[PDB]
This record gives sequence, structure tokens and C-alpha cells, in this order.
Amino acid sequence: CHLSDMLQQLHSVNASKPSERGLVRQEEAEDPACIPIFWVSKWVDYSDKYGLGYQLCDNSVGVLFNDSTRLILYNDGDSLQYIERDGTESYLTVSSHPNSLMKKITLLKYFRNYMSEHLLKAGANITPREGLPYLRTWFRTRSAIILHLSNGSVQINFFQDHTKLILCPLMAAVTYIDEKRDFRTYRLSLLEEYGCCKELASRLRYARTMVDKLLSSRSASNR
Repeated sequence: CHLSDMLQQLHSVNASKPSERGLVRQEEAEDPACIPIFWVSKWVDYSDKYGLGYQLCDNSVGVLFNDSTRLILYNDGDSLQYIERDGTESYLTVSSHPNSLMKKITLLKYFRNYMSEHLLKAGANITPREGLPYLRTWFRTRSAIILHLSNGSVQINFFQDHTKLILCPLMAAVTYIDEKRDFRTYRLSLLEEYGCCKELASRLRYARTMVDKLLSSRSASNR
């Protein structure tokens, strides 16, 4: 995956101590060309029985079931992709799907319907850049929920103040959605040059810890 790439990027930007500069010029690091193609707009933790369902900013939906398999539905409302525990992908459609997936497709439909009429869309005011990933894994801490997409992106939504970070190792950029719901995207390399505010800096440090956790978990699974 690209978690190692993200770790290299985060280690470097944090090592630069971006908030400890004579004159922070964060605005110079912003770049709309780096806006993510995808991010999680909504999610529902129904781990008590089925798993975690979620909606991406393009209105597609998906679910990481308790059995570690995934099912995602494109925003066209018919194209489906089933991903087994080990990552094996199968391309299907709602119109023509194997009966073996009836239950999971039904569960995804319930998640889809719920998220279609309930909850706010994170980054609703932002249009993703044009280029479908699935949720590789997720977990919660006492402070936030961490979501890792198959395209390498890692999203961290903080519970207390509703602030969020969307990190992409391909663009080597970070999107920070603040408490006022302002959505700004920065090149990590430019944050090293121009610095940034203490709020973003602190969250980037937390992000590095979360990425280490994700890497540690993968390492454990690989024995």
C-alpha cells in the first residue's frame, strides 16, 4: 500500500516544526489542484451486527462488513465491486448479481438509503477533483475515527470539535476541515517551507501516530 509513503511525508513535515517559524505563511501552501478525488462524507458504525457503512463525496457508498469483506456501489446506483478479505476483487452489478450476495447487497442498500436522507455531508461545499476505492480498514480512538481507503488516503475525523483531516500520499497533500467547516488543501512540502498554524500542526502530529498504528496493524497481520 502507500502507508509507508504517507509516513515518510508526515515524518518530514512534522520534523520541520511548521508552527515554530518566525512568520507563518500558510496561505502560500494552499493549492486547489491538490483537492482529493475522494473522501468520506458520512459513515455509520453498525458494528454490533453488520459493520461500517459509509458514503464518499461522489455519493457512492460502501461497507466494510464485520467479516472483513467489502462491497461498494458506484454513484450510478448499479455498478458493484465485491472485495474479499484478502483483497480479491469481483466486478458485478445490482441488476445482475449472484444470489450469494443478496444479503450483503441488501445491507448495503439499507446503509445507502439511510445516508441518502440522514446526516451532514462532510465537505459538502467542495467539489472533488476528477480522476473507485474501498475502505481497507478503520478504527476509533477516544478522540477520533480513522478511515483508510484503498487508494492510500487516510481520513481522520475528530469527535470533539468536528475538525477533520484528509491525507493523500499520492498528492502528498493534506486537507484540513476546521471547526467553521472551512475546507483547505495544502501541499505538505509547502507547509515545510511556509509553515502552518498550531491547530493543523498538532493534528498532523496526531496523524503520524495514526499512520504508525495502521502500519503496525498491517505488520502484525503479516506476522
